[PDB]
Amino acid sequence: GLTEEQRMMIRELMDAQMKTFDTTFSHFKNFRLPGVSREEAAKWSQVRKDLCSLKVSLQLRGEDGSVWNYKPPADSGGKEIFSLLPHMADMSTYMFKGIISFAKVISYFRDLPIEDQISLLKGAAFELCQLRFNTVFNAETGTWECGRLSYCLEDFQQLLLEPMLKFHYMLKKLQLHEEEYVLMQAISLFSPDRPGVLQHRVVDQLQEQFAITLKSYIECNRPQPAHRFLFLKIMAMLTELRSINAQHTQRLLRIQDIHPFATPLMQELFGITGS
Amino acid sequence: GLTEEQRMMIRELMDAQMKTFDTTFSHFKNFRLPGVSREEAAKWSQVRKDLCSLKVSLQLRGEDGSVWNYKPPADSGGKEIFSLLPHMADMSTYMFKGIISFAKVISYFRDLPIEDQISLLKGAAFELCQLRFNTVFNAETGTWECGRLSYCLEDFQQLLLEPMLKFHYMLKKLQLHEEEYVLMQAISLFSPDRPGVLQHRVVDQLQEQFAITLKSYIECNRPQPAHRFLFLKIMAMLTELRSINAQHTQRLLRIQDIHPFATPLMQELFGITGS
Repeated sequence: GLTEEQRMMIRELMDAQMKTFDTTFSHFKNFRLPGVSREEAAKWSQVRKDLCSLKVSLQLRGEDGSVWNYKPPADSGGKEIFSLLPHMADMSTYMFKGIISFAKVISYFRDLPIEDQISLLKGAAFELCQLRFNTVFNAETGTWECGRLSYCLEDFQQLLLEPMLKFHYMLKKLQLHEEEYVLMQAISLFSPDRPGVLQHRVVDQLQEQFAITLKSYIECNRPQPAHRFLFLKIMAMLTELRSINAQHTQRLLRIQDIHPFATPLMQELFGITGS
Repeated sequence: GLTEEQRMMIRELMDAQMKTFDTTFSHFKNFRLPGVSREEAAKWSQVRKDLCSLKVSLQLRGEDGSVWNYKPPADSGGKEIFSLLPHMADMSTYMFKGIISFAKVISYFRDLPIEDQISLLKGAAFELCQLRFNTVFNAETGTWECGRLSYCLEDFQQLLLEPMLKFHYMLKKLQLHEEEYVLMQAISLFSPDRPGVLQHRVVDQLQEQFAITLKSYIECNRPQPAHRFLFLKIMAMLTELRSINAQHTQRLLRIQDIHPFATPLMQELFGITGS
């Protein structure tokens, strides 16, 4: 079974998740909404391809019972493709704060040197955000249900070609427990190979314990023949999520280069100096 | 056939309509939108009944191709029933300006004394607004198509019980010409019996000429057995519209009494002194 140290480990992660994950998105407010050469040319063609990869409609359920719903414009070769960026930036900023709060609560993260905490956060923040959003993703309707907010994917099997969307569908299919999600966040956060990490003899030993715990958890609570190699499937997903993380980092920097949108917190995380 | 003076008459009304009716609602902007005792008690019960009589959903077509759509809240015994009032006030204010511009262009209206112009406008502005909105009303879908804006009625035959809605459906059924609409506006505007009218020996003779012209127009351009007594049907509608005008005046004053919403122009037209 799980050792004591492993039980303590899961308990603290679950506790950090409980304190820092606003699953109802109640405190996400004041967000913005869509209003009512040769080198540069190739930049826009790539930027355009970057944005049309994930098109979502947007719904606001009001506390009174009212419903606002937004349908995005079609690509007509203009700046209409940038309409949902300020809102998306506000949502990700809100999520980043939750992730940062998640890390700071954890003892294994507190005891790390401050320069490594920042390095680890910069490298895994996006990955932890995606892991948290998978928990509220509805694979039956292709919708991220975020409290009063919904993000429904726009119209089939060709949508599953986008690596980000394929990841959410495949991860949802595994039907993970809350403990297994928060362990994935831990393993991703304590990746010893983010750019700038110093105490990576320490971080690597920490990450190995989180993986061992996850493997031990599955073996104790999942005897079904449908959950064989589940641990290895999860670890393969984390590797894919890291790939997706690198893909999106380049996407954002290209978009930001021709059409600024990143919030101060986003700039800090993605190393933008503002100069 | 039509006399010369009658031809001149229709020409000037059509010209005034062409200049002051923004049928595409292009210049209607900066409007507000729904956000994201024993005596008083009976006041609210009446006010609540006044508001639920005409419930509409609201659509914004963006110039980029985007679509915002708003579903109103259900009546839950709170101030949620006042959500669409600021927007409605901005639309009616925009319409009133069009009607005022319509009147000032007309020579028969210019030559009236200034104290009678105000009196006539205060008494007929709402009626002329309704006449203009009937021209953009879609009876097949129960929707007022106002350029990039739509106002669709909320879900049957019981909706036809509301006098305002019954008026729009019945007037639309007559399939009037543009000339016949603008003549209805004239007859309504030059009603000699608005409160405060002085030169009503003059206004009455003016109104009679507009009616005679309308009757003459129909007899010259509508020989079909389906348009028999059409003139009399129209005149009966104008009488009903006057009734509806009085009904809505009381509605507004009750709502305004417990929940202020009227714009400065609306206050001026409905005699509110701001004191």
